[PDB]
Amino acid sequence: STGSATTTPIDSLDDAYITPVQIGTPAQTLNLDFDTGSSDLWVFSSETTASEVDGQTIYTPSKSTTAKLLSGATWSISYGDGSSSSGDVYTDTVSVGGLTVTGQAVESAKKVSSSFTEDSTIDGLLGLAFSTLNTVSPTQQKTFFDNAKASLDSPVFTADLGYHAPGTYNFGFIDTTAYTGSITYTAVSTKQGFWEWTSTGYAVGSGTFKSTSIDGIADTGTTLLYLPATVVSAYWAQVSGAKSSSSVGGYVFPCSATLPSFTFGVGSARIVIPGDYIDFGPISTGSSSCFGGIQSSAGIGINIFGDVALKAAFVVFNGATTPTLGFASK
Repeated sequence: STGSATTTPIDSLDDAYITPVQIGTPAQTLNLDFDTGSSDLWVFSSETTASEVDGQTIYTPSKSTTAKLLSGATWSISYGDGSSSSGDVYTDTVSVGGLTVTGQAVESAKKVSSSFTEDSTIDGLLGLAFSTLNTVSPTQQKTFFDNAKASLDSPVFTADLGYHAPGTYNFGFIDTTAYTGSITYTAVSTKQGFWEWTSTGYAVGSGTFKSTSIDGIADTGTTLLYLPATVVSAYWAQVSGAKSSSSVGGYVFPCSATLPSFTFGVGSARIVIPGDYIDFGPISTGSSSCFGGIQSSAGIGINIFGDVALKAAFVVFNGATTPTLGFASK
């Protein structure tokens, strides 16, 4: 089997991407944030505290003939940005782009934090990191990808995120028309439960490439690119007027600037992030100070190749017995 679904930016800044997912029988379609940095599939639901729902589409398990309460199971998750959610668990049929998993754990939110409530476009998350990070207790549950694996033609999924445009998540096959040149594969450590890999270095604009190992994670659920302070300083030093602002919470730059590109290494290959991808617009409505798309990972404790980086590439998440990551230009 295979699946193919279009993923769409939630806003004009590509702050996140939503992908339609069918849950239950008859289908209830919710728009989920596919997140390679976590491992819970959770949804706004008929059980979610009413004051915490603001425009989202909810899953109602009582209207699904295939829903079953997973008795005694609860879940609770906290993300790197300080957001959180928790609830109980059903199993139900879940389909993504034509690919169906029966008996998928669907984590029903009883509580969500304010940032989820305030985002009317995101009806939940579909985690695609390794199942060892799944938060269901007392019986840990598998991700959609882990459950689908045995049925998939090939044990892979691919992320092809658009810049200010729709893109695609594919399951079970590699679309050879979706990228240019070759795919370069690189080793993954699953020790922390992430798609963790090591970049071979970076360049700023037309500058010389610096060979240096940068460990980090491929995370579709993180908007920006978070890298060591040395790297980030080297980047923003090339933008007149750029500075790190503690009041704003990162690097800002004059909205009048044209940003340089940023290149990252994948083995001997190179992925170029165009300057425009790094512009996240005014810090507040009407401001001439713009928020940078490359930020320091200092104090996060991990480097994160988020959407800013991933959208510049066609990315293969290879879930074979020894997992790997592939990157191609496109």
